Amino acid sequence: ATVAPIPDAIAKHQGQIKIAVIRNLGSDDNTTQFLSGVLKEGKKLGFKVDTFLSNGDDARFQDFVNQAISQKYDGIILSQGRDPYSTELVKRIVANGIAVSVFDTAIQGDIPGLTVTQQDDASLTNESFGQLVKDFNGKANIIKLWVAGFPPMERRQAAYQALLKQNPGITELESIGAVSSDVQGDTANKVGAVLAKYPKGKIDAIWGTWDAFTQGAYKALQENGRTEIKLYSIDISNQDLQLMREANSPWKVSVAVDPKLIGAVNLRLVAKKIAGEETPASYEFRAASIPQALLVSQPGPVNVSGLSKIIPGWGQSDDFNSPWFATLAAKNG
Ligand SMILES: C[Se]C[C@H]1O[C@H](O)[C@H](O)[C@@H]1O
Repeated sequence: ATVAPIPDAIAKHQGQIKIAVIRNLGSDDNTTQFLSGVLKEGKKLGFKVDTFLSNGDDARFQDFVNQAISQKYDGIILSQGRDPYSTELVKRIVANGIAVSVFDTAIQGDIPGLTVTQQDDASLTNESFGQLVKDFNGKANIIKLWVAGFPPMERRQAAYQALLKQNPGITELESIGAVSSDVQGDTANKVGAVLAKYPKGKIDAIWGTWDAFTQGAYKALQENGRTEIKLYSIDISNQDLQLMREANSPWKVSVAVDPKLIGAVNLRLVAKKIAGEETPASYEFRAASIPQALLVSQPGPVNVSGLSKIIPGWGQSDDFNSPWFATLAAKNG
């Protein structure tokens, strides 16, 4: 019936609240969706959101963060910050009075005022790689698509190694993957050469730990006539949904969180911090397992936004949705 008042620290601010988002990747589909979610949520709240991508170059990541600190942004969001530098970088953000939330970032210890956010990487693995195990009855020659050194990657690899220990008839032939400006093409080329080393019958499945990798493997399977190999992925994007619907498509499952929600929630967290509202030390997003047959059953293409119509509760959460967000949205549009 009545309107929740805008918190004073937002109401009294000189000009727009300004947020910097620095993500340690290039323009892959996951990234593209994450940035879209931060931007949309910030726009809802009347915030200026400035976004920066390092292309995976940790030096450029650091320079971007350091410049945002010097510019005195009201808040900062980091994504995919690595060791060794991310902890001291975040400590410097906090020391400068800048509100901060991080996603998939390496943080040692407890930094007061920080929220650290992540997906349930063990569950992403158990559901995706575990489907592979179930489908092959514990016996398969696989390729893994994976890159070292990122927090989600190291947690997925630990969960994966536990499943290999449980199922000794799963043989990892090779692991492939790098971050570059063309992950799809690079992966596709690399998978093409692995396909040449292990002809038809010698590979059963591929586990892709990031859908940028799986997209490239998919292209390689199609172009090389190797669609007898089945694909199991983490992440989702509009492209992946189309690929699961193509003729002869080997893309069996994606286990995923909507990256737009991840972006939005990190914004919500920074908004609460600027407002002076309690926020937790940690927060974990929950994923859904998306089977190919679901998508094949639809009457035409489905985008990620559309998944809510066929996956109850997809991409939605009330977590950190303060009642004054509605007020701000009205005060802006
Ligand atoms: C090279 Se890090 C790529 C991963 O970051 C996020 O956790 C997404 O799930 C994507 O798989």
